[PDB]
Amino acid sequence: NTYVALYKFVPQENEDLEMRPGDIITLLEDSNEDWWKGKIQDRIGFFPANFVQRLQQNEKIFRCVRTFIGCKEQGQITLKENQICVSSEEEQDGFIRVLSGKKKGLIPLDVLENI
Repeated sequence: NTYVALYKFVPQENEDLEMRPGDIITLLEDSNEDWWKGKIQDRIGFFPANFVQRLQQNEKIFRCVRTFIGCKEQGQITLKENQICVSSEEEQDGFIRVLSGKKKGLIPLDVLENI
């Protein structure tokens, strides 16, 4: 059961697991609503539950290299530079359908960096 960090998390106590946007978390315990326990590479600790997004099968992680304001009537998304998104789909006409939190929509390939 894996997740992707959407936002950084800076440890305040030793048991906190530092996160950077784009990190793949393996979930150990969904302890409470606020703080989950998990694993990034070899390290383990606690991280904010509300800063991660569930990774589904075949989904690839992307970083926006540039802010993109999309045409809502063309089903396009709006994401800011450094924001994380995911897609399991293929490109069409230079755009790909991505998911970033609750936002779902099309975004050009050239706005995305593969991480």
